[PDB]
Amino acid sequence: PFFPPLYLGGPEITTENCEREPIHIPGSIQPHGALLTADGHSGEVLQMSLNAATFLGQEPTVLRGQTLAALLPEQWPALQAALPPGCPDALQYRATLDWPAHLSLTVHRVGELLILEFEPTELRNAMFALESAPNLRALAEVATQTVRELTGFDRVMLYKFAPDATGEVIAEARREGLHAFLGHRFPASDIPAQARALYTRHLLRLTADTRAAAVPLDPVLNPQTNAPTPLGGAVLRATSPMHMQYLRNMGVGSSLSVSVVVGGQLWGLIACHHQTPYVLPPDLRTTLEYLGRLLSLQVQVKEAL
Amino acid sequence: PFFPPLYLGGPEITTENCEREPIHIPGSIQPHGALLTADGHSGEVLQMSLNAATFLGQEPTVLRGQTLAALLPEQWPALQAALPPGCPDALQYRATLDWPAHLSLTVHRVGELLILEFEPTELRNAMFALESAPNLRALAEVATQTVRELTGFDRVMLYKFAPDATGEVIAEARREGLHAFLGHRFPASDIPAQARALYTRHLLRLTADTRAAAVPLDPVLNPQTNAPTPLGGAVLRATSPMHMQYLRNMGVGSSLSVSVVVGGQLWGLIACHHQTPYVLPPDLRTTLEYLGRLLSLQVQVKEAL
Ligand SMILES: *C/C=C1/C(=C/c2[nH]c(/C=C3[NH+]=C(/C=C4\NC(=O)C(C=C)=C4C)C(C)=C\3CCC(=O)O)c(CCC(=O)O)c2C)NC(=O)[C@H]1C
Ligand SMILES: *C/C=C1/C(=C/c2[nH]c(/C=C3[NH+]=C(/C=C4\NC(=O)C(C=C)=C4C)C(C)=C\3CCC(=O)O)c(CCC(=O)O)c2C)NC(=O)[C@H]1C
Repeated sequence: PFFPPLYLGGPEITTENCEREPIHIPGSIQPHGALLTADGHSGEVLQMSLNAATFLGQEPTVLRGQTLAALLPEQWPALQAALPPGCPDALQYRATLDWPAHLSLTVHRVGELLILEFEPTELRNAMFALESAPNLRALAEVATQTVRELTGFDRVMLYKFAPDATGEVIAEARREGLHAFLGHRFPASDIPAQARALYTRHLLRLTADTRAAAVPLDPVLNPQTNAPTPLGGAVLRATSPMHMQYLRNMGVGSSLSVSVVVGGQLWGLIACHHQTPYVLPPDLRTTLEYLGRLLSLQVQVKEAL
Repeated sequence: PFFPPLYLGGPEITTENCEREPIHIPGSIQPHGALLTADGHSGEVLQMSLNAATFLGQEPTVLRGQTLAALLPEQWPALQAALPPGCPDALQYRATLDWPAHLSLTVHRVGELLILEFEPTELRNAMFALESAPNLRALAEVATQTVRELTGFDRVMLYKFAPDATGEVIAEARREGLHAFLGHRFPASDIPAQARALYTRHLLRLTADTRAAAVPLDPVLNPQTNAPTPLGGAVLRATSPMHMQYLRNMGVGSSLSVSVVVGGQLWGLIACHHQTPYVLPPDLRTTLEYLGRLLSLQVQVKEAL
C-alpha cells in the first residue's frame, strides 16, 4: 500500500520504498501551466495552483470560490455538456482560449471534480511509415525517428519491458554526440510498479523542467471529500522527486514518455529526453498520444510473427 | 574515490554511491551562522557565505577583498599569532565579539586559508560521574544522561560501532514519550565510510535545522588554489542532503554527534536529536567535545575488563 503523501505527514521517499510513493496525488503541479479544480455541478473553483495569477490574471485569493460561469463564460456550458457526471477520467475537454497578451485548456472529470489545466499553446505520412515496417525492429526505429522529427527531442527511445519488468532500449533516435542507450537494460525498480500501473491507464506524462520546483495546490485536499485530488490524468501533475533526480543525474532537462499498451499490458514506452527544459506544445502531445496508440496496434501485429 | 561536488559538475548522491559523497567540501554552510575564508598572511577575505550581511552588517559585495585588519582589528593580531603557518587543522582560535545589537568567532587554518565561523552566543560533577561507573553499561547510561541534562536534547544515544561498522544504540536518555532505540542495530551504510573517516579526525558535527537550505560560499572555490575549500573542520559545514533527509524521516529537526575515539579508531558516537530545530550554544559544544574525550578514555579502560 502507498505511503501517505508529504502533505499528509508521509515520509520522503527513499530507494527502500520507491514503490510506495503516491505519485498520482502529489498535491502539486509543474510551473509551466496552471491548474484549477472545480465542482462539477456549480463550477465553483475549489482548488488552484499557487501560480494561477501568472496565467489567469486575477489574484489567487480572489479566484478561490468564484465559478467557471464567471471565469470561463463561453466554455462553461460546453465543458458541462462534454464532461457530464459518470464519464470516464480519460475523456477530456480541450479548448483554446484567447487571453490578455493563447492558453490551451484541458479538462477532465474525476468523480464530482473537474480538473482544469491551463498552459500556453502555439503528420499523415507517420502512420503509413509505421505500417510499412517489415519487422518489429524496423517499426521500433521508424517510431523513434518519426517522434524525434515531430518533437525535436534530443533523444527518443523505444523502451521495452521484459516479463520481469526490467526494461530495454530496443531502438532510439538521438541527437549527434549523444551516447547510445541502444541494447542497454535497466532494473525493474527504475519504473516502479505503481508508475507502471499508472502508465497503463494514463498514456502520457512529462517533466518539462527537471529542476523546477513543484507548485502546490491550495487547498491541497479536495474540499468535496477532504481527501487528495487525483492527478493521475493531469499532465501538469508534479513528477516524483526520485525520478526528477534520476533525470538530472542523466543530464536530462526535459522528459516525456508515451505508453505503448498491448493486450491491456504496458508493453513499453516511447521515452523522450531533452537536455534543456522544454515544453512540447499541447497539440503536439495529442499527436504523440495518437502515435502511441497506432504504434501499440502495429506492435501487437508484428510481434505475433 | 569521491565524486566531484555538485558545484564541480558531480551527480546528486543516491543510495548506490553514498560513500562517494565529498561531504567535507560541500561549498556551503548552515544558515544559523556565517563563514568567511581569509588568506592566512594578508587576512584578505577570499570567500564569504552569501548570508554574511545578516551577521556581519556590511554588504556581501563590499566584504569581499577587505582584510581582517579592517574587519576584526582587535582579533586579527591574536588570530595570526594563534594560527601560524603549519599548525594542525584541529587547532582553533575562539573569540567572543560584541557586535551591533554577541557573536562567537571560531577560526581554524587549513594550509594557507583561515576559516572563520561566526555564530550567535549566549559541568564539574559530570567527569566524576563517568569515572564512578562500575561497568561499560553504567558509563554508557551516565554519559547519555549527563549529555541530555547539559544540552536539553530530546534524545541522547551512545551509538556503538561493531567490527563490521554496523551500529548499535547501547544506551540512551530520552524525552518522555519517545520510543526506544535501545538495542536497535543499524546497517553500516547509515554512517558511510567517508563519514566514519571524517569523524575520526573532526570530533563534533551537527545539523541545527534538518529543513534549512544550505548557504553557498562565494566564490565557491578557494581562489588561492582554484580548488574546493576544505570544510571538514567547520561545524557550520553543510550536512549531507542524504543524512538530512534521513533525519527528517525520523522526525529529527536538530542533530548533533560527538565522536568517541578509542585507540585512534571510531568506537562510537554520542548522538543527539531534537524534534525542533535547535542551535546549541558554542560554549556548550566545547563542553561536549571535552566530555567526548573524557568518555573515550573511560571507555578504553572499562571495555578492557
Ligand atoms: C526509488 C525510486 C526510483 C524511481 C522512481 C520512478 N521512476 C519513474 C518514471 C520513469 N522512469 C523512467 C526510467 C528511465 N528513463 C530512461 O531514460 C531510462 C534509461 C535510458 C530509464 C531506466 C522512465 C522512462 C519513467 C517515466 C517518466 C518519463 O518518461 O520521464 C517514476 C514515475 C514518475 C512520475 O510519473 O511521476 C518513479 C516514481 N526511479 C529510479 O531510478 C529509482 C531511484
Ligand atoms: C546513501 C546515504 C546514506 C547516509 C549518508 C550519511 N549519514 C551521515 C551521518 C550520520 N548518520 C547517522 C545515523 C543514525 N543516526 C541515528 O540517530 C540513527 C539511529 C538511531 C542512525 C543509524 C549519524 C549519527 C550520523 C552523524 C551525524 C549526526 O550526528 O547527525 C552522513 C554524514 C553527514 C555529514 O557529516 O555531513 C552521511 C553522508 N545515511 C543513510 O541512511 C543512507 C541513506
